Amino acid sequence: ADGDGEELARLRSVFAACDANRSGRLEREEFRALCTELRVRPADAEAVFQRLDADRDGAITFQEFARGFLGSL
Amino acid sequence: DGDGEELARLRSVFAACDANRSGRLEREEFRALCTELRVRPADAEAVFQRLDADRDGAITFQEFARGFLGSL
Ligand SMILES: [Ca+2]
Ligand SMILES: [Ca+2]
Ligand SMILES: [Ca+2]
Ligand SMILES: [Ca+2]
Repeated sequence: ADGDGEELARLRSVFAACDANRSGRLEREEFRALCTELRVRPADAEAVFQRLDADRDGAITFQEFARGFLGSL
Repeated sequence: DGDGEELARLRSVFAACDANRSGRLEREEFRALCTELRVRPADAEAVFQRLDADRDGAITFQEFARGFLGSL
């Protein structure tokens, strides 16, 4: 219980820190921009983004982000 | 403040990824987070190798943020 609770808190913390524009989603441009700051190349950034953006609308919701963890409960 | 706020963001991302509170992103905990996010293991390992510049199996904050820190 507490372990899963902590992991959800952890995922939200990562998501929120990534979400520089405070939209509640990870838009493509801000995701790319962070990857670039971390020196990850655009093809890798896009590979990871296209994967997370399940519905291909150009922004990763927290549902999409934590799909794997939430589906595992 | 713009830069200071970016540093805080990078520090927050890093802290959240360091689940075992080692001060570093060990390959194991890094990969496990990527597995959790449903990221393909080859994409995960590529991003880990990119960050782990000295190739010791753990990402320091100096390594993680070297692009930001060195552009200051
Ligand atoms: Ca956003
Ligand atoms: Ca989406
Ligand atoms: Ca660690
Ligand atoms: Ca290292």
